Amino acid sequence: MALGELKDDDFEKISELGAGNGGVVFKVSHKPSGLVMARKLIHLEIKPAIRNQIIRELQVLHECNSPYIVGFYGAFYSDGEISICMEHMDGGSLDQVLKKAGRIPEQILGKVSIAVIKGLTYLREKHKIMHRDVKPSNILVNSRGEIKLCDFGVSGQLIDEMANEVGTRSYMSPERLQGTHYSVQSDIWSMGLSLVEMAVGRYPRPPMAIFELLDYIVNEPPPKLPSAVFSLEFQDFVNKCLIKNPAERADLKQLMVHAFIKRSDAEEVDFAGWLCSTIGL
Ligand SMILES: Nc1ncnc2c1ncn2[C@@H]1O[C@H](COP(=O)(O)OP(=O)(O)CP(=O)(O)O)[C@@H](O)[C@H]1O
Ligand SMILES: O=C(c1ccc(F)c(F)c1Nc1ccc(I)cc1F)N1CC(O)C1
Ligand SMILES: [Mg+2]
Repeated sequence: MALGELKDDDFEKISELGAGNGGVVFKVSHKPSGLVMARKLIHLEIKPAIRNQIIRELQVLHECNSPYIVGFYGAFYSDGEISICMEHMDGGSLDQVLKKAGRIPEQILGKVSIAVIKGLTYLREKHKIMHRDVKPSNILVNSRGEIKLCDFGVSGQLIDEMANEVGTRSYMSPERLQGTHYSVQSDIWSMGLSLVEMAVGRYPRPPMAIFELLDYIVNEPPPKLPSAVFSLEFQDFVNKCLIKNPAERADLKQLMVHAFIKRSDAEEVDFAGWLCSTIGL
């Protein structure tokens, strides 16, 4: 193979890159090849049959090649925790970026829009993967102004074995909330929701108890942007991503050529630099 077989004797932790509900992420060295990677250890107790079925379902990641999807290196199981070795993005994810920034300005968000539309499009068309948890922490950035997606649901079983240990319940679309089977129209919703978040610099809904929220999302109408201070186009984009009825939501084709996308393509945004400025890179 490109990498052969991976065993965690070869890795030497370099720093901690962050962590969250389901584990921890280290920057690591792959001593025998030189490769710097990000290592993601997911603790799962499961019947071996079914962990090898996962460590193999993941090999599909090797045929994910796009400048908009984080790059894969392999996955091995070790003493309890399935490991996913992936490309290291020296700029953490937009969630860390939001913390430092406060808000992320519209123009930077149209570039992220492009990156997401396109990166979801790759996965949809080249591989029939729906993302499944599009949120700021799942969109990553590097000092080269690249913006890649990760933590999409490649492995049917990893998905299954994860639906018992609860999600970003908060980023789920209303239909998905009312029980519907995940559809792409849900990825879109969660994208929009993310953009609004990063635009406003906080979860865009009035603060309530978790259970109230879930019905709040099902019952009340969707977030919208403050309308004084964002282009009418942006407002439309987000809006179109956020129509509650999933049959009227805009889709990836219809989005790819929206006013706000086209305007953003044309635009010259030194995101790379903005970034190093913002988080001190
Ligand atoms: N390939 C990568 N390169 C650099 N940093 C990464 C990375 N993958 C993950 N990280 C960092 O570690 C953090 C932890 O990510 P992880 O997926 O473990 O939790 P999360 O931040 O997605 C939220 P949750 O745990 O609620 O889903 C990420 O926000 C990111 O900053
Ligand atoms: O880690 C996952 C996850 C879930 C299902 C699956 F199939 C995966 F491969 C996952 N991890 C994962 C996917 C692609 C890359 I490039 C790197 C990765 F680490 N999360 C879903 C939550 O949003 C967190
Ligand atoms: Mg994640």
